[PDB]
Amino acid sequence: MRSYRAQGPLPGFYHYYPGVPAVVGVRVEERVNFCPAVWNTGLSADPPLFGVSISPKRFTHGLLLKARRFSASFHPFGQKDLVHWLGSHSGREVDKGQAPHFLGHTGVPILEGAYAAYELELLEVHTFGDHDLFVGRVVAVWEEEGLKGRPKPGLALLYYGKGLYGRPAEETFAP
Amino acid sequence: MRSYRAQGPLPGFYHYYPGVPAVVGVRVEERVNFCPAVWNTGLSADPPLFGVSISPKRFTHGLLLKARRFSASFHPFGQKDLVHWLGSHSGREVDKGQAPHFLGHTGVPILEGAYAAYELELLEVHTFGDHDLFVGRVVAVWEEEGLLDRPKPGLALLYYGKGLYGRPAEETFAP
Ligand SMILES: Cc1cc2nc3c(=O)[nH]c(=O)nc-3n(C[C@H](O)[C@H](O)[C@H](O)COP(=O)(O)O)c2cc1C
Ligand SMILES: Cc1cc2nc3c(=O)[nH]c(=O)nc-3n(C[C@H](O)[C@H](O)[C@H](O)COP(=O)(O)O)c2cc1C
Ligand SMILES: O=Cc1ccc(O)cc1
Ligand SMILES: O=Cc1ccc(O)cc1
Repeated sequence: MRSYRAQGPLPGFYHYYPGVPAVVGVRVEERVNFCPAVWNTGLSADPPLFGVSISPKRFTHGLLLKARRFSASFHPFGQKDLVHWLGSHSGREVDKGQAPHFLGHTGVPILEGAYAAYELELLEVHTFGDHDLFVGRVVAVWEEEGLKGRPKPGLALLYYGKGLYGRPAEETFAP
Repeated sequence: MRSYRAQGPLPGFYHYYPGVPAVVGVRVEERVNFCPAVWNTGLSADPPLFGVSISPKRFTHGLLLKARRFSASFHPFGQKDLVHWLGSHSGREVDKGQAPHFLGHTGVPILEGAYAAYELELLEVHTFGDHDLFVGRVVAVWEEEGLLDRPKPGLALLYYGKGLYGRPAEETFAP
């Protein structure tokens, strides 16, 4: 097995991909923005907490800090092009609010088409190097019925990094 | 789309699955332990930071706090049974150190068969509800050149939650 010591940022930091990119929707007054975050993870079951790692360079970062509420939405492979688009333009230059969406119970914007989504209340923000982790408490749940709560076979959009997307294979295995 | 408000822990917390389970390797003196963690994510590129979220209930948790160093290793679909096994028994009841493995540059144990692994130095630990986030700085990188392009198409092990695994589909897309 090849190895090297770290001397700075890695030539590629993709060894732990693919991952589901969570689409993070945030609204400040009338302005709605979305951006994908593949750096995301469950953080607690009881109580239910979920985190997104967001660069202070994103227009979304400042919006999270103002609103202190957001959505995290999980989309099917069929929306790879829209997801990539949201991840390739900034709300500083284009109105991503025109992407079809709806407002949740807490007034957070949820991108239409997802198989599931959380409404979150921001609890803490932690700086770790060049991104801040936004830790949200799940206060509502959206679920597209028909897709134990686990998303259906081959449905989930996967991101591999550097503009490359996939989906899970249809076959599953339960040891 | 169905929705409900959260009233406690969710009926299932799998909406954001599947993900890659990181195998978390830890060594304290002579004792070596391994624990899968599907709550994992990148947290910074420069410097390179990687996080794993670990219940205080895992044997591994105490070992991390003593060692303050650890491996995170990423395994091909072929090692699904062994990954699951490491995830369904405790170092309190079996010597998981008998799993074939090697010691890296910093002394952390790395589970053999990985297509990639990181040696990490523990930087910070944060409590979020019922798990602690271990934030490590990547100080060395292992790569199985033959198994990577990232894992090569369909290689990656995916966990969907509650004993159900998969792998990515071979076909990818880059718009
Ligand atoms: C699939 C995908 C995953 C992404 N994940 C993240 C992430 O976890 N963190 C982040 O800061 N940016 C991430 N990005 C970059 C943002 O999505 C991108 O910079 C976006 O255009 C920012 O929009 P904004 O400036 O309107 O907030 C990702 C992009 C893509 C395509
Ligand atoms: C696929 C998979 C992913 C897992 N992810 C996590 C995780 O992110 N956090 C956690 O605390 N436990 C997780 N677990 C549970 C531990 O892997 C499991 O409790 C293991 O028995 C702990 O071993 P230990 O007591 O020796 O540390 C996971 C288990 C499996 C099978
Ligand atoms: O996976 C892609 C990615 C892009 C920007 C980030 O800030 C983090 C991850
Ligand atoms: O997805 C499985 C899982 C198990 C235990 C955890 O603590 C977190 C996730």
